[PDB]
Amino acid sequence: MKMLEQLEKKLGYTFKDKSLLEKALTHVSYSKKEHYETLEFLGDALVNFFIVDLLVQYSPNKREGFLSPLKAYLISEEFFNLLAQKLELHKFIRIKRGKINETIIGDVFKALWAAVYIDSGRDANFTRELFYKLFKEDILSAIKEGRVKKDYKTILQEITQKRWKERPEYRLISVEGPHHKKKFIVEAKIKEYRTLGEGKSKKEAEQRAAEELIKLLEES
Amino acid sequence: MKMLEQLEKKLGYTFKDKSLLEKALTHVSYSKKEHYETLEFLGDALVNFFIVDLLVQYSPNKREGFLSPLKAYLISEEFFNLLAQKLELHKFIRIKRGKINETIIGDVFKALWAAVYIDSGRDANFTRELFYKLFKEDILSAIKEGRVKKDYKTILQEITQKRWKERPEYRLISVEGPHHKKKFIVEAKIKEYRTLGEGKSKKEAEQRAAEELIKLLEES
RNA sequence: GGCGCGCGCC
RNA sequence: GGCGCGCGCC
RNA sequence: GGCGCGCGCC
RNA sequence: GGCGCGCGCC
RNA sequence: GGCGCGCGCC
RNA sequence: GGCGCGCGCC
RNA sequence: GGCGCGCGCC
RNA sequence: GGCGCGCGCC
Repeated sequence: MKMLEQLEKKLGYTFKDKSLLEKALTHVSYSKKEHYETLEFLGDALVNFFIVDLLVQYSPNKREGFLSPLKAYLISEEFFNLLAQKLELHKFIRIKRGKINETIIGDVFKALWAAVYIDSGRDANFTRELFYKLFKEDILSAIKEGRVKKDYKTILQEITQKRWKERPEYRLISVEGPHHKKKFIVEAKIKEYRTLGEGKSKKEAEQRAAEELIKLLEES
Repeated sequence: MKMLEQLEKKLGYTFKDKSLLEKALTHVSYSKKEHYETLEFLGDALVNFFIVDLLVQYSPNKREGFLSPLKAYLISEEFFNLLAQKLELHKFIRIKRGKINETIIGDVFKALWAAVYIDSGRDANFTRELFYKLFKEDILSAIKEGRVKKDYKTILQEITQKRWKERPEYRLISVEGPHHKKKFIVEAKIKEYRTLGEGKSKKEAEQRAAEELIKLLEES
C-alpha cells in the first residue's frame, strides 16, 4: 500500500483530503511551498490542550505547582518524540538529507494532529479521542511515574559527580530589597569554575546559579 | 436575579453544576478550598487553542514568524482583560479586598472557560463556538489591526524620547564563534546608562541590550 | 526584493 | 546543482 | 515635512 | 533599497 | 507538618 | 482577627 | 548502609 | 523535622 495509507493505518484515521496529511509531513527543505509550518503552529496549541485536559483529569495532585512540572515534560520535544515513534513518523517525512532531527519529528507530530483536526471538519472532540485512543496509556504512565524535566541543581550535580565524583557548592553572596521582597544572589562552585544567580528565594537563586555553571562547564 | 444568573446571561450559557461556575470565580484568598487554580490551569490551554485556531484561519499571513507576535498579544493578560470587561468579571469574583488585579481577572477569565467546557460534558466544539460567539469579532479586529506586544527597542525609544527627547545608541562591542554561528555583543546607551546584550544577530543583541537598559532605567 | 560577501551542510 | 546561518550595499 | 523604532511585501 | 501598516519625538 | 522570626497588605 | 512574601530550627 | 539533589504529604 | 517517590555518586 502507499505510504500515506501505511500511516493512516497506524493512525487509525483516513484522510478525506490527502494533501493535508502530505503537507504535515513536508519539511520546508523539500518544498518551499505547502510545508508543515502553519500546521505545526496550530498543532502545538491543539496537542497542548489534549495533554493538559488529560493531565488535569488524571493527576493525583490538582495543584498548579504540581501540575506544571508534569506538563513541562508532557509537552516536551522528548516526550513528543516518544509518542511519534509509535507512528514511525521518521520514514514518512519529506525532507532533504542531513536536516532531520528530534525538533523536526516533533514539529511533524504536531502538524499531523492539526491536519487530522482540520480534515475532520475542525471536530476537536473527535480528534481529541483519536489522540487519546493512541496515546492515553503512554500519558497516564508518565503521569503515574511522575516524570519531569530534571532541574538545574539536579543536572549540575549529576555532571560534577560523574566528571569529578564531587558535588558543587552553593553560597549566599548577598540579599537586597524590601524584607517581603528580598533579592538573593548565590554562587555555585565546582573546582575553580564559579557562577552567580539571583532570585526571589535562596532556592531560586541557586537554581539560576546552577543553570549558568552548567553552561560555563559545557563550554570549557 | 442572583449573581450567577447575571453572569450566565452575559455568557449566554446556563450551568448544570453551579458550583463549577462559582469555583471559577473564587480566589484562594476567599477560600482555601475549591478555588479557581486548577480551572485556570486547564482554561489556559483551552483558550490558547481557541485563539490560535481562530488566528490560523483569519490571519492574512500564515507564516509562523508572522503568527507568533500576534498570538503573543492575543493570549496576553492585557487582551484577556479586554475580553473579560465585556463580562464585567470583576464584580462576580469572590476575593478579599486589596488582592484583585489584572492577573486575577485574567486567571478567572480562563477558569470560567474551563468551567463551561467541563460543565458541557467536555464538549470542546460547543465551548469553542460559545467562545467565538462572544469574542470572535474582538479577535478579528485585533488581527486586522495587527496588534502586537511592543518590542524592547521600541519601548526603550519611547521611554528615552519622552524623558529626554533623545534616542538610545547601539554599538557593536564584539563578535564571536563560527562564521555560521556568530555571537554578537551589543551595548545600548542613553546618557551615562549603559547595558550589554548578546544574540545570534545584531538585531537580537540590540533587543536584549534594550531589554536590560529598560530595567536599569526603571530601577534608577 | 536586487546585487554581493563570509561560513556551514547535502 | 540545492539548502542553512550571519553580514553588507542599493 | 524631518528623525527614529518595529513588522509585512517586493 | 523601494513601497505599505503601526508608533514615538520634533 | 510543628515551633518561631523579619517584612508587607486587609 | 485574616492573608501574603522570605528566612530559620526540629 | 552513607552523602547529596528534586518533588509530594504530614 | 518525619515519612514517601525519583535520581546521582560511594
